[PDB]
Amino acid sequence: MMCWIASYPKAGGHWLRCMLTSYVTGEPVETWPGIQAGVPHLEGLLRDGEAPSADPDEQVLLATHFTADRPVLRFYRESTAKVVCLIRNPRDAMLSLMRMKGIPPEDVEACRKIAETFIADEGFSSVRIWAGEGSWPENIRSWTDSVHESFPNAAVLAVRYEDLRKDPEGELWKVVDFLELGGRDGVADAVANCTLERMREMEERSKLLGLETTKSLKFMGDDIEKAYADLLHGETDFAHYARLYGYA
Amino acid sequence: MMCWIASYPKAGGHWLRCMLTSYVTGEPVETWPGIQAGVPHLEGLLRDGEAPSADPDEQVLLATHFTADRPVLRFYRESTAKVVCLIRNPRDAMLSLMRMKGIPPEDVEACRKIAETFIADEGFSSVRIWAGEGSWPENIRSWTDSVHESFPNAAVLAVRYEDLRKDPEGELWKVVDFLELGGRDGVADAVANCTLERMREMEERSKLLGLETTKSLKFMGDDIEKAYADLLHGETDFAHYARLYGYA
Repeated sequence: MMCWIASYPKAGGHWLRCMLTSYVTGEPVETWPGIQAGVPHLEGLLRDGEAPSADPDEQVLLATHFTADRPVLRFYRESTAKVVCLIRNPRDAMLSLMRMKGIPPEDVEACRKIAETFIADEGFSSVRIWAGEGSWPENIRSWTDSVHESFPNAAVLAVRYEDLRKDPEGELWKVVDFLELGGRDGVADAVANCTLERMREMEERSKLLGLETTKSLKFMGDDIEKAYADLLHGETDFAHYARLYGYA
Repeated sequence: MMCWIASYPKAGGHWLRCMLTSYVTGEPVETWPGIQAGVPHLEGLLRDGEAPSADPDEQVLLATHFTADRPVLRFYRESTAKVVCLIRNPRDAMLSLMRMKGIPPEDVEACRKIAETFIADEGFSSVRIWAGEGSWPENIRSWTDSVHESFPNAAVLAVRYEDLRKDPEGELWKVVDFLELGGRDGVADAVANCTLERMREMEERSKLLGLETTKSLKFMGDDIEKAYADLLHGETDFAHYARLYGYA
């Protein structure tokens, strides 16, 4: 049966997928493309004209940022057994976009434009880097409370990026155990093989070989602090999920 | 039943798709996104998580640069009735990549790198802009002589970009008639609505509104002329198709 690592952009997809690959391998992940080989990102596969079997006989582990209800996922409607929904603080996601885009905390003008768009969209809708991901609460709802709407046979386990970072081997095991990949023995090594350090080192090594690759809001202006806080404590599905996963 | 405008990159996809949209509309195409709306490019749809119905009841016209055998197209195996295979001189395709990449005919160093890669790949395999398109003869074979391998019920009509450019209303009609979209009356207007001139004007107008958008080898070095001519007159499937569609 079919499994998904679902995650809204910048939630820590690459890291969790890398850990799950080294765990399954029992070996560190030598090159970046090892992530796409270990837990294929569906968007990646589609770009090449791949499209994994609907109704596989053995367990297949895939990843995506799509909401569960995108038409392309319908082929997996009945075969989807499990979902791991990786979630991260929306504040940090928004800062993460600023970093990956090379914007320093001194181009306030340009940062304000990102945070205002993110606040109005309740996510990344206007960022062209990604498609079909919806807003942040739309994404989570679709993979959690309304998952049966898209995948009637699915069980779901949420995991917060912040709990993964605080206790990597404990939370990884929850995931490994839920996905039924094996014993807790190999979990320690998987964590050690994929630290922030080992990750950057491996990404740089790959970029150089030619291979394919890739805080607070106060510094911004108090009126973006209030605009965020309004959204964070308001009555939308955004606020719902922020409270539910302890981000208020 | 399902139809395809298949075409290797730079073959004139946008232009033929634009003409087919204005023909079907009976009106000019006001904005660039009108092309994707009129004859959706499958890669485009997949990027958003769309995936058109397998086995539609009425005629659906889609476009792609994928070879016919990409796994993602299997969903349309049985429902595919027709293919229009748009083909262009491989020499011009290679020059076209140079233009769209903003390389002047005076950065010979950089041009040589493109032509040498294109010659060795027999197409665009190494250009990251596109994926799943295969080499030039692989692409054509898959949509023509071996089409039944991927789409057992399909009839195919080839059209050369060069014949479209020499006689636009005559060759467009061949396409319109083969796809059974209606009478020859509207063909004249479709051609006039989508000239190189009207096209650039519409693309610039769109870019400005904010909307989403996008000779010879002698000048290069005689040893690339000979490298191309060797390939063009050699014994590979490349040479086969170059002779067959009058590019030798």
